[PDB]
Amino acid sequence: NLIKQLQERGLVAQVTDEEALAERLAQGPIALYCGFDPTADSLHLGHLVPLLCLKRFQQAGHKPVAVVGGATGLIGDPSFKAAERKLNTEETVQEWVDKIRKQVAPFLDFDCGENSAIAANNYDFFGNMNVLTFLRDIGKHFSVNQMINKEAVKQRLNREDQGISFTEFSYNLLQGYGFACLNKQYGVVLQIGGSDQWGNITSGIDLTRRLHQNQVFGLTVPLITKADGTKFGKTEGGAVWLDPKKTSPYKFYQFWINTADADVYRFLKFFTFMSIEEINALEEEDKNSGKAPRAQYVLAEQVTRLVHGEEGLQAAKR
Amino acid sequence: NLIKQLQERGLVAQVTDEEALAERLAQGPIALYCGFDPTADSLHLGHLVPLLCLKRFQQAGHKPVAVVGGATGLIGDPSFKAAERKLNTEETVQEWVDKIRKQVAPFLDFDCGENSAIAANNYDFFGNMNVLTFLRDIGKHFSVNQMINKEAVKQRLNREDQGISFTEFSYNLLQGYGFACLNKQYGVVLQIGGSDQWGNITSGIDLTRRLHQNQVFGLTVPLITKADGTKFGKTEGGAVWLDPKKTSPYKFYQFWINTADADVYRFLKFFTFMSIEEINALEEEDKNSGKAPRAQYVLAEQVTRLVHGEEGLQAAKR
Ligand SMILES: N[C@@H](Cc1ccc(OS(=O)(=O)O)cc1)C(=O)O
Ligand SMILES: N[C@@H](Cc1ccc(OS(=O)(=O)O)cc1)C(=O)O
Ligand code: NA
Ligand code: NA
Ligand code: NA
Ligand code: NA
Repeated sequence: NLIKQLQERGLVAQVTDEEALAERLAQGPIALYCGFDPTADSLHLGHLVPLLCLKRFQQAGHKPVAVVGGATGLIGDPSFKAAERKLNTEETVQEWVDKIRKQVAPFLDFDCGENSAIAANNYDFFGNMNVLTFLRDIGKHFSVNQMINKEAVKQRLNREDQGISFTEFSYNLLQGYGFACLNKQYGVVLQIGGSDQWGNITSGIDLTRRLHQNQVFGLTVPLITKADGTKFGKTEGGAVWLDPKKTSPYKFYQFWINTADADVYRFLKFFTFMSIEEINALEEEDKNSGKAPRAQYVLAEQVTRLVHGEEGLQAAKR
Repeated sequence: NLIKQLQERGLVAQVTDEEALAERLAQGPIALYCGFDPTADSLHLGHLVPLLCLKRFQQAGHKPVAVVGGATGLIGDPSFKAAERKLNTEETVQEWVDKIRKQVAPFLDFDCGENSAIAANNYDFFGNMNVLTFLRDIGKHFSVNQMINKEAVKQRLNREDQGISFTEFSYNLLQGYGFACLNKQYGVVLQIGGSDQWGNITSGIDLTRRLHQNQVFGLTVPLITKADGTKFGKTEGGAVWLDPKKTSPYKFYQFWINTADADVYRFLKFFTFMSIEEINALEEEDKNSGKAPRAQYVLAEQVTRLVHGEEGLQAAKR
């Protein structure tokens, strides 16, 4: 039972219909997806858990689809953000799309038969779409009354000076239509993402039902939190990037070594492919050894090799 | 003084900046406009006051633009409407545009040189506009906080069974953008409409300042009411259409004959080109004649010939 195996790692925040999805996974291979927006020229550790979950699903014989947000990255996801995102130029967004497309590739298998990974660009869903087609064919299905109650944007709708553009208010419709398109064109039945994406995923489930009368599912992975409540995934006052030109393999490895004892066994479950039994045995050995814990060393080795391969790991340890 | 003379006839509900507009009108001819949506294959009495005001401005030496809503008729204006409207198909709206254009034409002079009327179709503003272009270049200028506080829609935002689609919520941006386009393409500085259009007009004034840094203006004409408080422009629970195949010249004429004494002298001011002093002298006549009022007769004769021509007036009396 794949959902139960992910639950043992703490990797399931919410599922739209856990029993129906478990029955669907049990029937054999499905196609699933996760989206990644070009907000920078690199993904960071906030993208890593869902990216590794695509690989976990592919290991269980499902077909992962990585969607790069050519269209959505021109709009900006307001979900649980206090302030409007910078509107980037088309030329800048296109350059970041290509960089992010190359970055996701190593995490998935593009050559393993029927469940080979697919990469898609949601620009394909909107590049030929007239404004009037969007507002009518998609917009008619969205209740503004329901949109203003989505937890993801509620904080933006108190004060006008802390408010939201029509631009970012529309984002929910774009990711909603993206699910309907991936279902109709690619046979995708599951979207995963961080818990912040719950409301964008359920809009897609509801819109796919409205447009196509196909039944699809949502599953969210936790936002990564530390026992001490400080922000996860910052190094010397900036993001931990997956790009070694942005965060050196050395700085990446040192980030993992510096993990708190309270966080390290959870982080092994989130960020590595070590079995639950290996992680549980490491916890016990660290508890009943008397020496300083080695969990941090293992985590730094495992994740550094995953993101930067043996070459990056030797560069970090040189 | 034009605004002053319109006020004498009861034809001015609100002006956005009366002093700055009266100054512009005194300098020389301006271009102004009023929009009509293809909600049906005909205009009705709810359209007649805005249309006659377009005519009054032209007679005063200004250049009227009659905009038919080729794009906006595909979306639907929610302003002060209790309920979401039905969508029409593109092929139907196309047909209805051509019918409304033909209905509006006779009211304006397309053959008087400088101040010749223009027929415009807002489809041209959106026909080649991609959804992402709209959301970015127009949508970034709109605060959802300000939009949900517009009087025209705020009462659709209490309960979802009385709610509003993203489609109709978007209408205000399309009309806003229409003003900006007409400003840049034709030098239009004034939009007139029914009092229901105030918020649609002010979004176009604001958007025009943001896009073009030009000051433009709005003037609303009253929604016509009966002194008895009942709905104006309904005969037998239906609309009074300007199309003689929908509302016969006879029924149209009888609608005016059956005008309340408390409405007739006010309606002579709204709907005819008689002097105030002539209408006042007619009021005097009906006051102290002993006989039946002549005013409802004069109103029926004048408005039937204005709307249906001599042929219509002859058909009304048979
Ligand atoms: N909103 C996500 C990014 C994202 C991008 C594209 C997606 O694909 S679509 O086909 O559903 O649009 C989905 C999610 C974030 O901000 O992380
Ligand atoms: N909303 C108006 C109709 C309308 C139609 C077109 C207009 O032109 S535009 O260029 O501003 O779009 C303006 C107003 C009604 O419901 O009567
Ligand atoms: Na299962
Ligand atoms: Na944005
Ligand atoms: Na509508
Ligand atoms: Na308003």
